[PDB]
Amino acid sequence: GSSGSSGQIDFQVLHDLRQKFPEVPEVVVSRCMLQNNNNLDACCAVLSQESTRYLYGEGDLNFSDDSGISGPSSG
Repeated sequence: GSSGSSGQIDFQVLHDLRQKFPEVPEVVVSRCMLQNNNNLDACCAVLSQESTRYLYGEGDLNFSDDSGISGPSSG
């Protein structure tokens, strides 16, 4: 039961995340923010649980289908 109205991605909020989750693909992150009406923690969390889903694999019972692979590997 969405009450508020969907806004526009919040970079400032993303950046903050980008730092916490730099490895994670922004494109993916966004899809998260756009879902959390652009949030920091609310995202960080989802990102924390999501990451693992994209990393070690598996996590939570939340459904999320989206293609995106990024292997930068620092060095």
